[PDB]
Amino acid sequence: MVLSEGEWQLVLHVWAKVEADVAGHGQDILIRLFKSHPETLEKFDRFKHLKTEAEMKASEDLKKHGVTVLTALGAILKKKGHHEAELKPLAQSHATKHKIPIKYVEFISEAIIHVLHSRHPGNFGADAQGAMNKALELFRKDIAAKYKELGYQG
Ligand code: HEM
Repeated sequence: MVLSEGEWQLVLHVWAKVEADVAGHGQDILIRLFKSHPETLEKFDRFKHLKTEAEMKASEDLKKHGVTVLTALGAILKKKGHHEAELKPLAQSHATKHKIPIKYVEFISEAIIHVLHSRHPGNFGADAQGAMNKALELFRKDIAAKYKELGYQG
């Protein structure tokens, strides 16, 4: 797939607002994932033990991991589709070391969309949401293709 420049501008305009508070957004997204799809917490040996939303909110390690996730994602989005080099080591660790199925990448995509809609309603109307969904679909398709090349396709 290919996004148009106008689609990329919608994506990078709301992302610019996200970057005003990377740690806050990172925490909101991971907590939303774990609340909506509890099975995903089981892939994180580091976080597995946390029982409640309050415990998640108070975890400094979970907040640090949120910053890592969004910084990596932001670097990929800023490439506007030219992300083959950035994607390779991410696909390799998530297929081979962490063993993350593509369905769970769909689940975090949903979580990102929910948080942006909640925090940025004026910059995340229907057309901006459609553009962000397309950007995340492009990411998912490319990571799936790399999974298959690597021997997982899970
Ligand atoms: C937007 C999609 C994602 C991005 C950008 C992302 C990015 C990252 C990065 C940069 C790391 C650290 C370096 C590495 O190990 O590759 C990491 C670690 C990890 N990711 Fe992801 N990730 C994504 C989705 C997921 C999903 C959906 C899951 C599981 C449901 C997941 C599970 C893990 C685990 C288990 C680790 C290791 C955590 C630890 O340090 O104990 N990732 N991820």
